[PDB]
Amino acid sequence: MDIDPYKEFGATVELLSFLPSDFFPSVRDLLDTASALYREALESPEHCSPHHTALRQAILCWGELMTLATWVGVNLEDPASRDLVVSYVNTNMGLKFRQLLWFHISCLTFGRETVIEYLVSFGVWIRTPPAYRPPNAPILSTLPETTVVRRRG
Amino acid sequence: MDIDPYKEFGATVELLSFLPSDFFPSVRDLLDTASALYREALESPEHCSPHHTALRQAILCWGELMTLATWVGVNLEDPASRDLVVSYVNTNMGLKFRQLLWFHISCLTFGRETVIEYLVSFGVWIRTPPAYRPPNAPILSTLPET
Amino acid sequence: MDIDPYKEFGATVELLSFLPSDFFPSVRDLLDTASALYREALESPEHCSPHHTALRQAILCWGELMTLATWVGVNLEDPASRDLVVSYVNTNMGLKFRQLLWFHISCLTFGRETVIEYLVSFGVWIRTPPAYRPPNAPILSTLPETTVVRRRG
Amino acid sequence: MDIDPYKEFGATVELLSFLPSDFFPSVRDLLDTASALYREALESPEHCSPHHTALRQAILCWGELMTLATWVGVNLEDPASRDLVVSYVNTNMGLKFRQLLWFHISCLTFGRETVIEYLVSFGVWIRTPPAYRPPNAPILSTLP
Amino acid sequence: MDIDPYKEFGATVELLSFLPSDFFPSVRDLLDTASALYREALESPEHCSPHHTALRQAILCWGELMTLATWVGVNLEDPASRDLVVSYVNTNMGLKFRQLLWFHISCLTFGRETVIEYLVSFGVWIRTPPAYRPPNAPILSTLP
Amino acid sequence: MDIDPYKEFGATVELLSFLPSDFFPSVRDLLDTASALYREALESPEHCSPHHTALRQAILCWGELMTLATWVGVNLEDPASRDLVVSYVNTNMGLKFRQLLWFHISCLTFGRETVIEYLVSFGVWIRTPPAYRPPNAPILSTLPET
Repeated sequence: MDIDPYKEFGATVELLSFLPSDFFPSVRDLLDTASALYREALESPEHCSPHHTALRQAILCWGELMTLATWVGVNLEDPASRDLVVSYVNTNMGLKFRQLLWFHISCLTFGRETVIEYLVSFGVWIRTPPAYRPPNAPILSTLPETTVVRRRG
Repeated sequence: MDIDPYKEFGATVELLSFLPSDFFPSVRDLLDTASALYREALESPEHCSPHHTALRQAILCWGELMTLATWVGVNLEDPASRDLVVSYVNTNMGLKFRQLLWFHISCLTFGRETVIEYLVSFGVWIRTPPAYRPPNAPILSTLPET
Repeated sequence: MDIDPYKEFGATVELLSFLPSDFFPSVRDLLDTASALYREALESPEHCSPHHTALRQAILCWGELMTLATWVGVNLEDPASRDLVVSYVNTNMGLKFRQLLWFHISCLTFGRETVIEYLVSFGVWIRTPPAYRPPNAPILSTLPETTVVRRRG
Repeated sequence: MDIDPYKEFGATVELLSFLPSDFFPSVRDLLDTASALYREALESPEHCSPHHTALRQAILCWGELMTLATWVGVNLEDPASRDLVVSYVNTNMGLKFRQLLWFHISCLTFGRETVIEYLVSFGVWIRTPPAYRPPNAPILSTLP
Repeated sequence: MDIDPYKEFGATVELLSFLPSDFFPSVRDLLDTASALYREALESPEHCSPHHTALRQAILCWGELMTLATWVGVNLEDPASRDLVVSYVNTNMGLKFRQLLWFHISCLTFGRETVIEYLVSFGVWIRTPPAYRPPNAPILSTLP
Repeated sequence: MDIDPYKEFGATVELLSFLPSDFFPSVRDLLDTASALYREALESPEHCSPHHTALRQAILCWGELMTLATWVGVNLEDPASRDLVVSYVNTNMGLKFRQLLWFHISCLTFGRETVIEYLVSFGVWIRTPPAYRPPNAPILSTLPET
């Protein structure tokens, strides 16, 4: 069974592979962002969108994993094995979770098509050799770098 | 965050717990059923249903867990711990997976409302003493009654 | 009870927690700004806005804190203890005060939705690792080019 | 900045001065009453009223005060100072908290007009010389 | 199952906590009042009100409790245990029964809105420090 | 009586204090600017503006203070006191004069509302940490943007 988590969203694992593995934020930062913005929609009984469904299942899965980590911590007869297992989950499996969280959380705030155009643009930027690479890398945002606001009444 | 996977589908973890743990098929039987019925849909480029989205994520997750199991098998020199961890994955997480696979696969085969009614009515049938219930265990079926 | 100061205003502690401690002005600077812009409204008997009320509350709380600080400085007869307490109040409770003063003062000047959007984008920026982060942070300012010309008709 | 806590709500510090300091209920009791009647409203994202906002502000700051008190209780190596500081926060910063908690919690239950009317009458009563002061001090109630 | 006895009737266990345990009247007196005023309604086949149903449930269960107490009084061959068990049922299961009997019997006589309004006011009174607490505690009455 | 010179002009002593004392130009620069731009108007027979009236009174007052300074210089035999008094006039009263001259001269050059907005926005810019503000100090200007 060759499922790609992104195929139904029109992305691919190769397109996100355009991003380097150290690009993605920490798990803590992504979970904090998700809790702050979409905790009330994610916990709702509505099929708000496929992004919410995916994000929900993934959070439950990461939870079952952290539970496994705590279980290994309390029920093992070896510190080395205990460390080896905890590291694999918080490192190898973590990178995968960080990538999915970023895509969905970014597709829900910025919008899917914005994320695909971002991925293409960043791919072009990072492929460029550093000698000719401009300093300002592409970034997802709504507002201009410097915002002009004045209020009157 | 506090989430039930079933809340968007109108079910609850309590309702799935209502049926006994022995009821749900093996992971092998559920994965073979899901592949045979729905492989082409799950691999499709489109959100055929939220049931498909959930199933996709879950299958990817079980794949990752089995990869972890193989990794422990090959890297963990300690066999006592090796067995302990491999067993936890295929017992606890195995039963969490079996329940979800059964629900989604069954909701696609027989329809969600049918599965919810089946969960309620089978749970009450198991609770009922055998002298005062219909003699056969309730089963989902797709054949016409004639 | 569990109360979030910004929940009523459409923001969360998580959303504001991304701002670094270097970002907020000093207590003096914020109290000067609040008094200069909004003193006559804050002293007013009408409730101009909930933010105005929140600012009054925070100001009174900081005043009571500085009062207890002077008390210890004149009451506590230990030079070591005197310092520990005075420092905790100007540093820990000081940074908490600076964060709230900035939010309300800025929500009064720019507008609440503007401030929340700024927070979201600045968060996206501070979460980007420095190797990929654009070198200048997003800015919320009332000046487009720090040059004031006579207004058009 | 000459901010008055009650000026926006139509009262003054002088008017509250009419009540004696001892009259105000203990912090624990006031907090329990607030939790019992308004916990859901206080934690809600809507601005129910200005008084609700003021009560939240008072709560979160008293919380910060108890946090600093806990900080001196775990860090200060002097039992003399440790005691002095904690005593100024539970007695001196607590009598101000008690006053504000009473005004807002009472304006939410009875109504602010009623609360301010009760401040004038209690004043008249405490001013009455004991030979003529009636044994029943004024009390707030919602009885029909 | 986190069932709250008074939640359906618009009250909470926290709100009833405001009254002291000693305040509630004795079981015998409450049962006599219920019999005197509502015996016919309670025994009727119609559902007069939800409160009437709750009162019937409370009565029939207290009856079962006294039945089990009678059972330990006639079967247990130990006077030590016989006493202990019976004492937990008349004191510990009796204070809960007294609370429910009071709420429902009082909601039937006064009205539930009135009963809940009396719970807030008694709270205000018991919170008042004794130096200012008036000698007349709040009381329910039907006087016009 | 309690008067702010700025109250009739919609400003306050607090708002002028908001800008740092170092900001305002010297008395020489302000008097030269006022003479060059507005001498003919200030000397005119008419109330061109309340800004002109205020400026007129203030200039006459500074003239009187400078006369007092010269008088002390020539009559006061004591040099310690002579220096002490001359310094007080050109430091304290000097900064009170510099602030008022800047406000009125600037209100005539750029318009009152522009000057009030500049006072607010420059004060907030000085308060803002340098990493999170526009890099240049706000300046009043009369040139078109093109």
